[PDB]
Amino acid sequence: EPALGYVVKVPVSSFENKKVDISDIEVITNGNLDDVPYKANSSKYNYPDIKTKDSSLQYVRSGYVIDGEHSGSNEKGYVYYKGNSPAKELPVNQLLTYTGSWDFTSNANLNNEEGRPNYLNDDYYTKFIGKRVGLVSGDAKPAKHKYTSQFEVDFATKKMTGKLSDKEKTIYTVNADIRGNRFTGAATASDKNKGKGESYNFFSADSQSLEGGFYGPKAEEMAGKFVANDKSLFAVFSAKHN
Repeated sequence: EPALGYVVKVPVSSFENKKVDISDIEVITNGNLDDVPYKANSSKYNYPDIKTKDSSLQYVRSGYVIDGEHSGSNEKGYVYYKGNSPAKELPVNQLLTYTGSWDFTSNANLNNEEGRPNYLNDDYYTKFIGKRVGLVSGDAKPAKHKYTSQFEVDFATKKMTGKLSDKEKTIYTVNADIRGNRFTGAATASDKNKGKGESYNFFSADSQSLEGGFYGPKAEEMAGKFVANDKSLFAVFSAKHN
């Protein structure tokens, strides 16, 4: 089918259901990169936070549509990617490095026992982090968190490796098998320890559902997503060579 992209709603928890996992990954129909998914819902938000559009990309977009000032049981927002012009030619002789970003939303786990932090002024804009609603890459303060993605694509072997990092720290390593202009593969959490409180680690679960495509006539760009095996995270990404 080649979906133009995907998007998920950020999980919202409650006393009745303290744990709410990732679910219902909607497929996007609409390739217009100036169109953000669920833009209409964001009118009501206290602080409409829609990840800004990177001027250097021409065929793909990944980001988030969220309330930057959420509270209580409000809807929080959505995470998505899209792309168009699935690649028809793929560079042959060359080994290409794609560089870009990634974004995510965690699951919601209101359970005090899980150990997620309520209050980290330096780190996030939101309180009760990942508890009342999933944590979104958008809630992080730029001074302490920057989510950058870098992939190595060898079209000869049809292999992809790469890293999803947070500033200087590696968070996931990725491996994919290229198959035409799509790809599939796995993301491996670099830190498997879940920890607690300030050091709590939202990124501890592997994923066998890494899946993306190449975009632009000559695969000048790439974008995809993946879902934690335990349904505790949903990540998207986008990049461009060289």
